[PDB]
Amino acid sequence: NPIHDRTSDYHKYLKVKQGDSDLFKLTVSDKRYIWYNPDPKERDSYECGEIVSETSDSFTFKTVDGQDRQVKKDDANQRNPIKFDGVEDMSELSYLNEPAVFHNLRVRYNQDLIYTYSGLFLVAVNPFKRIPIYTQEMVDIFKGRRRNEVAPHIFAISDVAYRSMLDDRQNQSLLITGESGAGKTENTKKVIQYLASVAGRNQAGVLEQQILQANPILEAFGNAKTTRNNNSSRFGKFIEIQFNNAGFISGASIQSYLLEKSRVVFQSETERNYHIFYQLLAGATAEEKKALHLAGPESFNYLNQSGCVDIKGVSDSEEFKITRQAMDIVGFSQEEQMSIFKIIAGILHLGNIKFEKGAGEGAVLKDKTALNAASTVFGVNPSVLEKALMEPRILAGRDLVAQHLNVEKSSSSRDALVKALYGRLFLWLVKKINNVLCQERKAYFIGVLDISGFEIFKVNSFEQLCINYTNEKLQQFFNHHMFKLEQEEYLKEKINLDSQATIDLIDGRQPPGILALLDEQSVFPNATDNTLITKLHSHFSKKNAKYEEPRFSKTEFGVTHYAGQVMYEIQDWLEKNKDPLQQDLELCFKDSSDNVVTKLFNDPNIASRANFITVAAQYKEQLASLMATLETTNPHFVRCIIPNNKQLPAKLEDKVVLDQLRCNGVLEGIRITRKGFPNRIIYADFVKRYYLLAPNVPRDAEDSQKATDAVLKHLNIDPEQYRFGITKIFFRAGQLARIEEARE
Ligand SMILES: [Mg+2]
Repeated sequence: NPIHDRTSDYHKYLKVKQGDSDLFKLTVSDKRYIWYNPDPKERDSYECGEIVSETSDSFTFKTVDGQDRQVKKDDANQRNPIKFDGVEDMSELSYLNEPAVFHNLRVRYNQDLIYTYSGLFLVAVNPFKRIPIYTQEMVDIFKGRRRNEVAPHIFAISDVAYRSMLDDRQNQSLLITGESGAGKTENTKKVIQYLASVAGRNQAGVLEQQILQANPILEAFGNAKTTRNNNSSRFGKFIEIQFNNAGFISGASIQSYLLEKSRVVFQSETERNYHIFYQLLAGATAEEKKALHLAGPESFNYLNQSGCVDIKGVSDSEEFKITRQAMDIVGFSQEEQMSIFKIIAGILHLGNIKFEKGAGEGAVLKDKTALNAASTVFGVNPSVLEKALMEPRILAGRDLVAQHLNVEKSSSSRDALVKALYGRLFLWLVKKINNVLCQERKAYFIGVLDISGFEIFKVNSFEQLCINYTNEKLQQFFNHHMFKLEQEEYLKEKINLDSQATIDLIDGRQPPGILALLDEQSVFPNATDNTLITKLHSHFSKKNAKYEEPRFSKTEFGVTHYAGQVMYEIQDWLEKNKDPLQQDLELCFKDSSDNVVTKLFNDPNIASRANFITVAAQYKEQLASLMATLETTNPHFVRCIIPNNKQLPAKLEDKVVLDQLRCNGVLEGIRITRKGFPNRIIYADFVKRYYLLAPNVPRDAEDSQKATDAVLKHLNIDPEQYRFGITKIFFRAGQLARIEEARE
């Protein structure tokens, strides 16, 4: 039992190493410390200052330099006694201030202990290196163990959700959010790997194989290299792991959101297009290439702009194999696989189209090779395509007339065509996969939500508002949930707001919110970004307290989010909301001779949204559904945190980290918690550590509750500082630290 074997890898990688003795005596010391800012030029940079003296109202402590400063007791961030250094649950700390919290996280992280609880949360910090704690062996240790019985681990919360599902006969949810590169997806894959094991139908598994093989498929199409993550997820997802009344995996379903279709036509420097592009180009057989008119990435416009065409220690060729492999296992037919690859190719071809002017103002195609190539793989008619691109027929009321798009207009159209194809192909992929895994007759499920937390970038656009909108709802969801659970707890032992405004500003109907005004402008073909922003400011500037019209910028506005103020840029929102594609383009492709292509343009479930609804309306709608589902589950929350902005191990940056804990609900949670009775200990537990503090008690006593009172009494503790619970002694902030600080 590696849990009891101090030499196992379990101990080594997941636990603070334990010595011989456990005696209270060991950690004894007369020094009392404080957390301070070496200078407010910072604020998250703190240093330990030892209290050299104090007054009835404040503390005097020396700095690192040996400089004596003074602080108000009421403004002091006292340091927890060394015993608390490394605890598995932040809720275990007596002094619960920010620096303290970071400290505990740091201490653990300096031992490569990437996982820590914080009350209801599991906090996970990316190590940025490998930690072999995800073996089958590792899997085996977490089986059926209580949270309190084992080290913190993604496997632990996975086991807890699984058991609750079986014990309560209630669906479950795991929300894993945070910053790009934080490790959401990796953790999400662990969750599934664990479930697949503890609930998979042994012997050897197939359904399970299919399930496992799904991600790989999706990652190839929805993940790309960005400056923040080599394997960034460019879409959000909710994974539903389906179980039967017996607790055996019976299927799964996937819901995808917000795919960055734009990445197909443009990538920042150093970044890469979607993995598959590279996979195909590298892995395709010298024969398939010829049939696909494939060349190197350099020879393609959509792959030769960022300067990066490969990932460090990544074989696109070998990845391709993996990718086809999965396709094979899920069930994609060889034909289907071709068309997909054909779509991939054709897209590349479309991007290699060069529109030229001259003649007049209207676009022309001197060379048609690219066009020919894309038409062949797509299996459409080049002439129709050509026309559809440069001369779409447009309705001017009663008049349906073909226009002569200029180059720019022509090009954007091509781009629109490419993005429509990519996104629909993605949608189709998901649907196919679901057809194979999904069960219309599940008993229970565990859903995993792997999506980014709030996004606060240099530049924030429509997509950011969206994800930011989702996060307001998720955070509100946590808050409500934290409310009920804390209430229960206090009630089982015998003891004793804010997000809607932001949400309403965004999705309200009457008065109309941001999204509603967006939609309204959306009907007007001639509306512009300016008409739009004016409208916005016109309804909220100085009117809505969550809204801010910029001092000078004419294209932005801010919203006060849970995380803080975010400044948004309006450019192209109108276009994003409609996501237009020239009708003739639809017509061209509707006649495709390709079997997959036909589906993308002929299946209303794939070729359209909802007369039809806007992109905003659909986002709202899909978010409501999502929330509805979650509502019906018992949720579990995982906060993946990025130690720094450089993808470096052993480099935990206080400011980077702290800003993440600020925005993700962790510090709030603590603040709230710290205000009541943060520390809640089991009687026996308490006595077992402190018995020697009172001339009365023996380590293991039968009347633990009485024994507790004894010490307390002995120590003459302030009655309002604690609360006798049915099975726990509840302590207010700092109390337990002091007690700890008591002499034997
Ligand atoms: Mg991801």
